[PDB]
Amino acid sequence: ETFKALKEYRCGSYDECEVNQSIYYPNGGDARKFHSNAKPRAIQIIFSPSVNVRTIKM
Amino acid sequence: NRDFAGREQRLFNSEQYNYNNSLNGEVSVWVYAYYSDGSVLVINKNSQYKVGISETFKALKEYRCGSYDECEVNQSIYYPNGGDARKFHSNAKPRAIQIIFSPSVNVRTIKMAKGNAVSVPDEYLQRSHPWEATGIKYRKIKRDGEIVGYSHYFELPHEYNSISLAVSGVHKNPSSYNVGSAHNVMDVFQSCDLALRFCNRYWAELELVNHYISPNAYPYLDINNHSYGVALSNRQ
Amino acid sequence: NRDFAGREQRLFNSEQYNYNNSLNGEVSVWVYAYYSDGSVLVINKNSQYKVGISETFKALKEYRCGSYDECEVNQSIYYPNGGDARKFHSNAKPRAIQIIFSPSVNVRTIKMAKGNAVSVPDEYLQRSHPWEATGIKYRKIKRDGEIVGYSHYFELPHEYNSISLAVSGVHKNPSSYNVGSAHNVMDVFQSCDLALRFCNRYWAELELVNHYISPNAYPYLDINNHSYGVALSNRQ
Amino acid sequence: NRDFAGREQRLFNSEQYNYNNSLNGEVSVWVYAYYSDGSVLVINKNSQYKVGISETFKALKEYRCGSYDECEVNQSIYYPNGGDARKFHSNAKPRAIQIIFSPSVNVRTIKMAKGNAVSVPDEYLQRSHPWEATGIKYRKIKRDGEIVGYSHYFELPHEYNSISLAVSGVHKNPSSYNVGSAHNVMDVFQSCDLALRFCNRYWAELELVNHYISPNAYPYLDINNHSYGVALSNRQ
Repeated sequence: ETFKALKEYRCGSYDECEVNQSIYYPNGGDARKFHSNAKPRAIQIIFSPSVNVRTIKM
Repeated sequence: NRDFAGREQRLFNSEQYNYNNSLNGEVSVWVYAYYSDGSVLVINKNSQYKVGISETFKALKEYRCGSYDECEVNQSIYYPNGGDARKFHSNAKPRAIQIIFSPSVNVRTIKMAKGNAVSVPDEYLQRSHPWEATGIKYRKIKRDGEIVGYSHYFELPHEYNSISLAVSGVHKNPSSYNVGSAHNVMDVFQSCDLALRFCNRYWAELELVNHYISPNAYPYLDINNHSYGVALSNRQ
Repeated sequence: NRDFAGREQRLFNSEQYNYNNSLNGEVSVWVYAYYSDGSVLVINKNSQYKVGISETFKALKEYRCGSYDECEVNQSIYYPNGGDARKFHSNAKPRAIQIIFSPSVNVRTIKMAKGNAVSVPDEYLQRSHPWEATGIKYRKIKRDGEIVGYSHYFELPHEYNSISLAVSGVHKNPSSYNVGSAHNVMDVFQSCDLALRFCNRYWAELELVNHYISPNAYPYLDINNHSYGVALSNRQ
Repeated sequence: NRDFAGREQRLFNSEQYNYNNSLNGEVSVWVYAYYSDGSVLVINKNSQYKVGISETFKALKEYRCGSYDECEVNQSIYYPNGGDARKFHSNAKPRAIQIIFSPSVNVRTIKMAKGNAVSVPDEYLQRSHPWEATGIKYRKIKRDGEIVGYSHYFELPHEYNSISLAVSGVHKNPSSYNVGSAHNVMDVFQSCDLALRFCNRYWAELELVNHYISPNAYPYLDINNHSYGVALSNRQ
């Protein structure tokens, strides 16, 4: 997944487009906020027990 | 001793320091509320004799000038499962509070009523003292060796940290003249009407420092523990 | 007399009753405004020493979180035929008011200024006493033989019942220590800053009872004349 | 020969050049689509062993973050007079494409399937070879005598230039170790999952150069035929 694809989207934007521009390059965007709450705070990766753990790559 | 420009600059600054600390001067309080989006709400009150601020749970939540779901969030914060909200944690809730007093406060007079979300200081009204005297927790904001303000900082990092908040302080008065004695009590009543209030939301702490704290020679302590303000006593 | 769990439960409850009634405790007021849609607005204030609430005509009208015509309604209520409204009776006007005080109030201190829609207590300022002492009209809200609160209920069933409203009460004080004497008057001034306020609109009286009154051990008297609250003095 | 800062800087840069070109390093492709409003869409993919990009006709059209007529435009591009569109030429269609590969590609492995708007490489499926080997058309993007990338630029200036597009290249491998031999084929399958993709639309080529190409040390060839990138082999 891309940076943009991991951000929160609530089914049913302009400012968050600019947030992305300002995250790709410092001061690259014209955003109305310091920290976007749509950014993930954490990630958990889970594999099934059928994986071989020594093959996992990230 | 013939550098009169020098002597007068030092006196001009010292007079400012001392006037603020006189019974004729201001006492000021600020409440900063910090939101997860990095914005900061500031409420300020400036008055003679005594000063304070009191806000509801709802009034401390983030509002971006220029709702239905956040109404329901409030219902669900007043009573568990009382609302029909489409979210677990509202990002409009403050994550932290800083209370700052001017150096003209007497720290031993500071009082705070940090209530729950239905504005009860301590679980139930029947067992609530209406305030706590929190002065011992205030840190000195210092610049150049001078106390420029007093700060109390607290996080609300837990889901259950849903608060109403009032704070109050009395202007210092090392004299034995009681400003609330019969001779002047009507002046203190008038001071309640004369107090000026200010509130505004800054997009970032940088903007708060640059455009609110610094231009007005106010004291501040930032998230990095850095002190801001201007030292005036016996200083050029 | 060796059932210490029993003795301690009774003391815990009695201490709550007595603390609230001490000069260290809260005095509280609530104003309920009832609308024709069956919703209820509540305004609460909790403070030491004394407490009150003051609202404009406009502030008491129903507002459903999440206007042009209702602005004009106000113009037409301030002066007959002063507005260009598209309706005879606004359903946002309250149909009734109930004022409730905590049992820590002294009923003889209660004062009410029920003004007209331009906030004049009695027709013209020049002939207005600024309040009426209405304590004699307050009914005791009782549970289990204990006074848990005091209620004054009045309907506004007529088209001409368009009001502004303020109410005030003083915490009981059977001692001869005047809490507003010079020794403590600055504490009463601070109490004005420290008072916590709450306001919210409930969809129905059921929801008000279930989610506002009951969880907080507040007193209430419903439209059916049924009393709610919790008796604590010498009780398990 | 005792300027070790000098020797180490040259080695640091050379190691970067050589690592990228190793079987352990990245191979990267970019597709730039140029619109008549001067904006540029970039799609990038970075992977080990091999890399490519495949997009539909619809996916290459301009989209400005923050439709009905453009849906109909698509219908009228899939089949003549198939749509009910309110315009002759959609300005959302790209006017030109540039494909850039990293210098770690082997140019003789590059393949492109430039289809029609219904995603057929050559008029009808039945007579289509699924790709063309276009490496001979790629120009060397050079800085300071070093190949920093490879570019294929083509205009779509005609009304009938309505395309779907895929491009693919293999990381250079001058060894006789086949990275797709049985010993490592599962690693190449994993590389398909591990490839990272990026896409964004820049308002102007200036902004693309300033904020996308330059900060990331990527290669680029602008509309004026000027080369960008960073030469690293044996260089300080």
